[PDB]
Amino acid sequence: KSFWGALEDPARYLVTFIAFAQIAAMVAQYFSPTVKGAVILSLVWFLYRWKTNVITRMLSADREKVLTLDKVSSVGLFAIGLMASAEACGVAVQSILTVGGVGGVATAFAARDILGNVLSGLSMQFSRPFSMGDTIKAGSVEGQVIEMGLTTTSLLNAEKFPVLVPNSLFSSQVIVNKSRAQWRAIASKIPLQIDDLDMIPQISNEIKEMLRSNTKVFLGKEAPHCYLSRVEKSFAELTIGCNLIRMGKEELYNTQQEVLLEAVKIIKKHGVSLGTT
Amino acid sequence: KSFWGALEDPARYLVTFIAFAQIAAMVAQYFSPTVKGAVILSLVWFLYRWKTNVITRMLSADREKVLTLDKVSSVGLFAIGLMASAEACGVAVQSILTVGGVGGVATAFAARDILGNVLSGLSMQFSRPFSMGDTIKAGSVEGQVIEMGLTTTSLLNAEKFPVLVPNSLFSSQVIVNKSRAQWRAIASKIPLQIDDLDMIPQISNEIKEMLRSNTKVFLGKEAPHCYLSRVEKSFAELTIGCNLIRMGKEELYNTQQEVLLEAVKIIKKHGVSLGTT
Amino acid sequence: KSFWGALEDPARYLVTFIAFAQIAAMVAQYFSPTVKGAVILSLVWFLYRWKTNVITRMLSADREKVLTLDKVSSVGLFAIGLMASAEACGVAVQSILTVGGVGGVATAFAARDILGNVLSGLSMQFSRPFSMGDTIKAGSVEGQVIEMGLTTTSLLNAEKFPVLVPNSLFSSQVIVNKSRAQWRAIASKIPLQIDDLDMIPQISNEIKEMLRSNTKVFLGKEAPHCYLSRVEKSFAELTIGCNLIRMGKEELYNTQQEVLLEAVKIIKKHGVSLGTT
Amino acid sequence: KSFWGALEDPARYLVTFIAFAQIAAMVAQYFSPTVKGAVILSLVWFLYRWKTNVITRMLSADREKVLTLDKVSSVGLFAIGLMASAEACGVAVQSILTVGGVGGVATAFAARDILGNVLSGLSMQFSRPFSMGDTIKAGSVEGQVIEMGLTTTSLLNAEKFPVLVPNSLFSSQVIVNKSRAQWRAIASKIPLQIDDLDMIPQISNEIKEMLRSNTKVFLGKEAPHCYLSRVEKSFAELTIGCNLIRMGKEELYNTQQEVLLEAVKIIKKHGVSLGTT
Amino acid sequence: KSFWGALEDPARYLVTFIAFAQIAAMVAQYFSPTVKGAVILSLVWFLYRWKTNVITRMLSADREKVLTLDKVSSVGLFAIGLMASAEACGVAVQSILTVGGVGGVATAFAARDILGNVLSGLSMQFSRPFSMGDTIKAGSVEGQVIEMGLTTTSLLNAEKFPVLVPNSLFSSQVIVNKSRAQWRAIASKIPLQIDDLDMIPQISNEIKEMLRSNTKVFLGKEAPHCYLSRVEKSFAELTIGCNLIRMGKEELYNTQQEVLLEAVKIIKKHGVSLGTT
Amino acid sequence: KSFWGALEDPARYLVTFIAFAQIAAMVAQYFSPTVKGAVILSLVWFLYRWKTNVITRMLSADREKVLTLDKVSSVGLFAIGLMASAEACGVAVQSILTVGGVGGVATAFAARDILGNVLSGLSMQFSRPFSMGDTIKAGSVEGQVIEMGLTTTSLLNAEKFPVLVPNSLFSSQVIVNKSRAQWRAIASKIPLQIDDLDMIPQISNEIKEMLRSNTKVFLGKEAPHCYLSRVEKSFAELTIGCNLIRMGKEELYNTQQEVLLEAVKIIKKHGVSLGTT
Amino acid sequence: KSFWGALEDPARYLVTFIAFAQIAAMVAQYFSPTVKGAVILSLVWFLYRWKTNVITRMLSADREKVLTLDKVSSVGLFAIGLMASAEACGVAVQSILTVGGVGGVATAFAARDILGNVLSGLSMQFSRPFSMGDTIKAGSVEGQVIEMGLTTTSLLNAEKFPVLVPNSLFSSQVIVNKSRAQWRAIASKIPLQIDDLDMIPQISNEIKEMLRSNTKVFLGKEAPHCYLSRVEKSFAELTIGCNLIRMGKEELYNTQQEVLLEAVKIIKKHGVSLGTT
Repeated sequence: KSFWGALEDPARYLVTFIAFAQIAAMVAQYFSPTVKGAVILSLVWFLYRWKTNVITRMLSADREKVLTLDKVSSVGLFAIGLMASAEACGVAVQSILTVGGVGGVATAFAARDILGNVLSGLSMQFSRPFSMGDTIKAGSVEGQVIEMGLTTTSLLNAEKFPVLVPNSLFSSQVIVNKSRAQWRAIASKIPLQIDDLDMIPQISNEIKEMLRSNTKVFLGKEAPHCYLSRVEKSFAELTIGCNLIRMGKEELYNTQQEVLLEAVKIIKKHGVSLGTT
Repeated sequence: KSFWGALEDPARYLVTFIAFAQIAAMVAQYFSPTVKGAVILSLVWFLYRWKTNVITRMLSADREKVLTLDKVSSVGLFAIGLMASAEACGVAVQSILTVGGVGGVATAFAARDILGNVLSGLSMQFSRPFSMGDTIKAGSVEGQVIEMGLTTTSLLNAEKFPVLVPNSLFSSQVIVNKSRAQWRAIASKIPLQIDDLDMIPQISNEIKEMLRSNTKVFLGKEAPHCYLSRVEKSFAELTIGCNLIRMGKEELYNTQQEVLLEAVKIIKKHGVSLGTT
Repeated sequence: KSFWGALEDPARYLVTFIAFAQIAAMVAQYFSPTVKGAVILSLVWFLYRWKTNVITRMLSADREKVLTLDKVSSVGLFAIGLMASAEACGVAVQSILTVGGVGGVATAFAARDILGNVLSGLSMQFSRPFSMGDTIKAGSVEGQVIEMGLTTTSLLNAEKFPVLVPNSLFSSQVIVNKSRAQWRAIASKIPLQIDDLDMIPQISNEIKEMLRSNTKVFLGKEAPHCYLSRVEKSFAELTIGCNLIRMGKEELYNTQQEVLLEAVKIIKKHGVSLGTT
Repeated sequence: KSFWGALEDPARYLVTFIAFAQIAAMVAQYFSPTVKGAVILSLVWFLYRWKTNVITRMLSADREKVLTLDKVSSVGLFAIGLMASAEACGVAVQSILTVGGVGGVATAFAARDILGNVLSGLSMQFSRPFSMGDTIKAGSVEGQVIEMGLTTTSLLNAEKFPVLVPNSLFSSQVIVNKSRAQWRAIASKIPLQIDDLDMIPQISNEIKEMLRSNTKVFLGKEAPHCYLSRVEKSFAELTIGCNLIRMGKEELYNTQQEVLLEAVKIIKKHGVSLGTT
Repeated sequence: KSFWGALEDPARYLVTFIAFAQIAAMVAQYFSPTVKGAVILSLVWFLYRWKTNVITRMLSADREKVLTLDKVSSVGLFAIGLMASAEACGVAVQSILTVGGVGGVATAFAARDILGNVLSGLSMQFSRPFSMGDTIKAGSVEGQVIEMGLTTTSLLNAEKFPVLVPNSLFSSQVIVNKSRAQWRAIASKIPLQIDDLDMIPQISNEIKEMLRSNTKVFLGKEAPHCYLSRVEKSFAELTIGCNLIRMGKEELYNTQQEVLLEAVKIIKKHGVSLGTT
Repeated sequence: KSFWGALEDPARYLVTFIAFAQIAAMVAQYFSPTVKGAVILSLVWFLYRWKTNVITRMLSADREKVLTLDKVSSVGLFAIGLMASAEACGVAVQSILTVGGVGGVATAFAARDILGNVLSGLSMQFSRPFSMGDTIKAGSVEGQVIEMGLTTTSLLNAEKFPVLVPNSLFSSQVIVNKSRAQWRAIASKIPLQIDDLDMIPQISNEIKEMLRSNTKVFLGKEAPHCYLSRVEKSFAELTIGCNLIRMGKEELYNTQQEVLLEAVKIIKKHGVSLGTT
Repeated sequence: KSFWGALEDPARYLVTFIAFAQIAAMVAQYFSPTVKGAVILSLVWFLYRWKTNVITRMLSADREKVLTLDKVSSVGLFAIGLMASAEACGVAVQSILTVGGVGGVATAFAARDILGNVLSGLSMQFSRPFSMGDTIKAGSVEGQVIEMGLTTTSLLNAEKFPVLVPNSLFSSQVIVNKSRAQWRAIASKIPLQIDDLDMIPQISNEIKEMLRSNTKVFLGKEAPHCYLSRVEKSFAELTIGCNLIRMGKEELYNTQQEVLLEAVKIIKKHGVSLGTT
């Protein structure tokens, strides 16, 4: 019915058997082998009793999970009981133990991925690299964290599909956390159709002035830049960039578009025109 | 005929032999080695009897499977019986045990893929990452789940061919579940042949208005966007995008086409024309 | 001459020697070491006798195979006999056993590919992923199965060359079975030179009607689609697709060509013309 | 309450039990097995007492970390206590020890990444390859170091997102330290539309003169170069380059732009014009 | 001088020593350790004698090979003799045996490639995937087999250079045998500049007729095909293909050229012209 | 204070204890276990004393290094002392030894990279593949050697940044030494716009003459070449090349430019003009 | 001074000590442990004496090599002596032996690359795949062999730089030997601007005639070919090829150029002109 009976029955059988053997030998002397064999077999029987009670208790309340647990536990208990009984009796100890050891190492390397996922889930439970809702990028996958488990994490990627990442990928690869950034950084390239480069400095400086006179820029770390990155026949390329304050994602788009339009306005104000890549 | 006879014949032979040896020694004292050897050899004979009964019982009802099982089980039983008998007799114990151990580890690493498939099938039976009929994408393969087994999963890919994925690929790679998405997300890029960028804001805003005034859009998480992503000589690129409600797959196509046509209509309404990439 | 003589010569020599030793000790007491040494050496001699009889029997009927088997078996038997004799005598047991164990693990990892091929051949004999004549695609190779063995499969690829695939590639990679598909799926893209997109809906719908009014289409799972996938200056791209009934391979080509010609006919009927990618 | 009580309670119980057993045997002689069993069980109980005191002491002041530590430590202590008690009693020693050993090697290979990160963090604590604030580039990631830990380093990449690099990547890959450079090096390519190559030497020399007559160049290691790297119909390519003094990052951009404009000025002074790649 | 002397010198020394020790102990009793030590040391001396005789016999007839064999065999014999003598004497048995075991496993993993080549050479000696003269393609290499060895195969590649392929590449990769094909297969693509697609069927059918009315085609497996694979503005692409009888390599070229010219003739007969990709 | 006291305190305690036990047993006989336990515990205490003296001596003169060494050494000493004391007492020997062994192999595989770097640093100390100042190229990195250590080498790459290469990369990859070359080799390709190829020989020969009549060419190994590598409509490509004497890096550039200009001069002298790729 | 003294000092000390102990026990009986300890410690001292003599002898004649050898040998000897002395005394045998074994396997896997290089150098000393001066191509590297060692080979690549290839790359990869070819093979492609393909056969045949009437062609294996590989609007591509006799490298260039010019001459003789790819 419970653990109490599942113990009491084998315990009373074992005490009965050892008390029988004691007065079977007192009034040919292999008390130790038989007593150890009885202890091993009774303990195996008690473990079987407890296992059946528990997964019968679990099915008296997620059901094929209970059947899989029952089958796997019966396999494991049969293996352990066979090894321990062959060692208690003394018949073919090293042979059966070697078989069991090579089976154990087969199973232990075959299960390196499940164990990796579990151990990496725990390691992530210690050094939290992200939290629920953060937009992360792990190797090839990227999206919003929607579930954190012990063997897998669940993301929502750019097409808004739920992705399932095994937790052993967060220990061997770098993790980008797009939700903990305190300032953003934009950079673009504008092509110019220009032959009189004598006004590439002026334009450049003016643009930088515009980027410092713009709200939503961050002048704390790096200054806005706009330099000539390559030249060619009636062609030039300006590389613009700046840092922006911590903003949303529609405001980032609006600021990018606004900076680009103001830059092209400054460029066309000096009589220059855009080039063709 | 059954397990009962397959046991009683060796059990009665063993009891006969040990009862013979007892009164062969009472009225030179190696009772333990001979008795352990008899137990080992009788147990091997009983296992052979039971194996033959079972795969003769299985062939008295998927036939080359039974022959393969018979051959593999005979190989394994010969190995185990040789090891155990050499250990019971005492002749070249460690030599034969070392040979058997290196053979076991050869077989145990050679079989890492079959064991990986089985263990990953069980792990998937616990944490179900998909179900029958779901459209998944696992690494390089993608399609509709049509069969779930213990060592392989079966998909139907985009050309409508049945693919057979070993289950050890669902533990080391990310799984995208296209059938559990609750809203979709579309994004496109429109090129414009424009020289007066002074109307890129207006157009943009108008398009966004259109995407919010459209049924089948999802305004719960992110707002529709339409920003200028790159500019060039008489050329510009608008990046449009939005989220859509949970819809089928022909309605997704229809909505994409409709959004694209309405956007081009708004663009041409402002006197702008499409560009050429 | 046979197994009978190959056994009764060493068996009679061993019985003679142990009967000699018994009355050599009865009328200095190392009966056990000498008897175990005699058993080991006689058993090694009997195994040599049986091996020579068998591969002499095999060469009295595929000949360099027999010579290779003879050489490999003599190597293995020399190794096993040396280990067992050094353990029976008692001279340098652990040294020679360690040498033999490191040689065994060298050979057991050096042979991981042959063992992988054999074990994967058996695993495929259980869960048959294809049969003789099927057109499969395994990773980088594809063709018609023309032979199925235990360590290799033989295909006929697209250039009609016989390919030899090691069977350990069918356990770590996905297998596409092009011969078990129950319906096909075609998809194409048509470019249009169009400036009045006001007739992209009509055309689209008409094409879909054509794909549903065509025999050899499969309306069981997905509906035919034809949507606008990208637009550009006097340019548009229609993505067409449908499912087809289970057909041959020349009928699939004919149906593709027919669908393409009918689609272009519908397109040109509305005054539109094809574009240039 | 503390370690003192957590020790004295089991120590006094053990001393009581061994003093009982001594006069239980003096006035059947298995003093050693029972005494060793009592020592093992008392030590396991004391370790449990100390563990509960410590992680109860830690929760009487970063809380789910304490719960995870408690669970992991209870798992480990149960494993160790089971092994040691089965070895003290003598029941199924080698079986349980083999099970525990294969479980230990499973866990020890499953945890190769966490251990790699920790050991590489220590190795980096010895041979410091960078410090806080340095701009490093490790394999595929690059940015400013913002945090240095034992199992992970934190960077700020080019988009100004915090990246989390596992410390086992700094032992197998090269690390570029962009903050310890003492002089910079610029190099560019200018295309020329030229048919009279008889003035490619002159131009070249003049440009080099310009690069040596420029402040912010470093003439300590290598001389400025400007050579003809490829020629073609009315086309040529000059490869320019030099070293610059240790400067900031906006001054590097300004110097690049200035050198490029001066070079194009020299080129156009000789009647040559820029070409088109 | 020979094996006879190399044995009867150590054998007579050993018999002399054991006969001395027997009457040294009969008229302090460590007969077994000294006798086993004498047997081990005499056997090591005999092995040294035999090794020197053999590689002196081999150098009395490919010479640096003999010197390398001598050095390697002396290294191995020193290792084995040191282990066995330390185990016979009894001084630091487990220490020296552990050193020797870790050295053996170092050497056994360092030599995984040589052993792989040898074992794969034997496996290829059983399942012959090609023979001398066959044109094979193994992974990245392709050419005519000009030599087959035990650790390497020799090919002649397309530039007519001798390539040396390690035999462990024929067990992990697929092998294409270009010399066992029984029929060939050609396929080509012809671009057409056509606006009236109303004659794409006719042309197609005619071409197929031409491919069936041609000798050197194989109508046993698949029928000749010619279908429209893609269309575009005044552009179309016909995909032609067929099987050819088993022919040489200059006849294959001639047949390809002939089929291509006849197809273009049929195409231009219908007033169509070739297009431009 | 020193090693002398750190030894003579535990040595005198141990001698006192064994002299006590001797006359505690002479006037119940477990002299060996208690004496071995005392030796082990005294030796552990002495090692602790010596460790504390040394890293207190090192901190009485590169400080966090000393703290890390102290912590790591205390961890290691606790592990070793626990193992040795549990083995001396006799309580749970095999259990604790198995735990320690699996921990040791965990740490020994987790530290394969640090050990690889150290062993490869030593191997490089024997077979010196470069020296300080040499310009090397190792796999993906290239630059001037600026520091050679035991676990890492330091380079200065093309952008003049200090790179830190782990020394385990110089044992698995090829190393190019750009500072030990004794002659250089240049090769270029010139396109020609030519329709009368009847003067491609002449030009070619003339160019070769020019390359042999030029100082700074090396006529010791290979002769200068200039051949026609591909032809096309009014287009041809000449592939030129030669060896140059051992020269600097600005002279190599000057020689390349000079050879290119002289070749184009010879080409235009024959009425040919350059083509357009 | 030499090996003689380095042996006769420890040998005389050991004989003195055992002769002392014998009459210390004759007129408490632990002769075996003390004698084995004395033998082990004397042997360790003798090995230290011999090591110091040898590397003092080597430094009395490539010097930092001797210091590295001295340090490494002292480390190894300390390890071996500690293990053997702890095993002779009997204090913490299995603990120290386990520590030493895990250290040995750490070092034995950390040194897999050095051992691979050495073993592959020996394997190459047996099956010589090239000799000094041969032009080989191993994987990604190619050049002339300029030095052959035991752990590395030295090449001279195409830029005439000395490359250093680890010898473990010649066992896992294919080796192309450009210096053992007996005939060469050239192949080229000529584009034609042709609309009347009725003269593609004639031209083709004529070209082949030219390739058979040319000296320096090899008509032993394959016949010269020239076939039409692809056609297009006013465009065709002829694929030419042949085998050439064993020639140098400037004669190969001359023959290529000559064949190309003669082919273009034949092509233009038939009124055809070259096309434009």
